[PDB]
Amino acid sequence: MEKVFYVTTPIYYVNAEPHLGHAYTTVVADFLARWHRLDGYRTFFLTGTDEHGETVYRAAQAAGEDPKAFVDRVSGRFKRAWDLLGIAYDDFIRTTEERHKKVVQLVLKKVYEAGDIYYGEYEGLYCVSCERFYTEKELVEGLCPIHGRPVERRKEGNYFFRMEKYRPWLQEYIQENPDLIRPEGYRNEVLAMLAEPIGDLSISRPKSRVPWGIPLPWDENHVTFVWFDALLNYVSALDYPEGEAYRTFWPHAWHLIGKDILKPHAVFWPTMLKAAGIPMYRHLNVGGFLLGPDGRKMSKTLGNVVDPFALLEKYGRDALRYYLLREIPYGQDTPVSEEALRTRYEADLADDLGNLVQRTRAMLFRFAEGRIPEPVAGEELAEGTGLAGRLRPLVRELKFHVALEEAMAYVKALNRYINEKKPWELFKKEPEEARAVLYRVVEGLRIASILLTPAMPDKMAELRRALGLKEEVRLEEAERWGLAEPRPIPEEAPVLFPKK
Ligand SMILES: [Zn+2]
Repeated sequence: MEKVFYVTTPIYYVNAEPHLGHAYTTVVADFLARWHRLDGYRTFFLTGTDEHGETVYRAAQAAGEDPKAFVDRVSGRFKRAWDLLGIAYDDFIRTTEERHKKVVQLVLKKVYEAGDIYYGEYEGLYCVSCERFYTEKELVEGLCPIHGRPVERRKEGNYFFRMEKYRPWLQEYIQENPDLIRPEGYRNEVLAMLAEPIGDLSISRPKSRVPWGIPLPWDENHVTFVWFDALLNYVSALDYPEGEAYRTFWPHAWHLIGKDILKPHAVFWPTMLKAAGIPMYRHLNVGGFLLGPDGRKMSKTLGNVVDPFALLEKYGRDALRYYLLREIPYGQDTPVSEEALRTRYEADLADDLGNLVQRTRAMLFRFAEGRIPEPVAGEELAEGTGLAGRLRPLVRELKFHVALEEAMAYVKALNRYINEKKPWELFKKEPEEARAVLYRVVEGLRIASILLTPAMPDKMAELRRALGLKEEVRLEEAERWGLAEPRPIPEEAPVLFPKK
């Protein structure tokens, strides 16, 4: 009950084709959630889709579909992606949901009534012929993209949130809570962002331009624009006001994001929470870019894209997940490639794990009648029971790669052990000792398989089935020696990680 874990991924643009970036962030959240459930934490893992706005509406019109029907359909790509990646989220929040819309308006009203929202007029570029505003980006050589004529500077009104007002509080809060933003380098970048005025935040757009969105409670002619809509998913899914989920999980909120949305999460979101009278989140965990094989930012035209679904299809979900968690120090820009995945797949998995299980099964049939032998003390291998205590802080400090490295180091120790003891040689004069060695290798594997479960839950369950071990496990089970019972192993079993 005291052990509570709450983790969120950003909600993604609903019509985006899911790619490596979405996959990575969601996979890391999944690992964290599965790890905490395994360690007895009452946990809630949230993910979702950002469904309102001008862009999606443009998309729906182009598709000749009703906005609601369009997002109902395209939000399915993310749900399928998560199915493919084996993501066990507890809830999938869609901003079109009434439960979300109610919270957005409720918080808008609170912040408005607290005196933090005003109607301001900030000149913009306007084309009289189109009778519409245009951002600098949409102009063609500073001219209307339609009429090829100049545009005039007109003032447009929008509602703004007094964000600058909360800058001093945010600076102080970060100073007093140094582990709030992690990795540390991102904390420093945020403090640098806060070194100067941050201005106020545009939070709405007239409905005449953006009809697809949540109207402002005090002005139906304006719709909530991005920030107060999307960001609130983190509390709306918890039935925020007085829902039990909110009272229970919000005090432990961990948000995982890509560094691409650092400012909205480290600057905007905190001031919004402060103004709304909502407690600050516990941690903002910032991931880096997954660069292409060439060390450059991933992009279709550079031709350096790595497709997680194609990789997943070829090597399987578990191998991909393991690769992403092991190879990348969370927060640090890192190049990825099929070649690096393949390397990890053939050595760490097929060899250190697969071959060892294959060898162990063959040896159990030859020297132990096809059953796990009678339990015996672990001796040098008993140390494996202390690994969970070492990985707990590594995992919670976002050092997934180090945690996986230590779990795999033990697996390598199991290999070295069996290769040094040579049960097959010991069997002649000392059959009992040969059986003792094999027991230590199977019990060691049971332990390692538990530690690795959050990364490869399916393959680790498969590994346990291959050795006749109980499939369903708990992290604490990896902390005691001698749990593998002397039972029959399946007479046949597939190679855990077949050649590709
Ligand atoms: Zn025009």
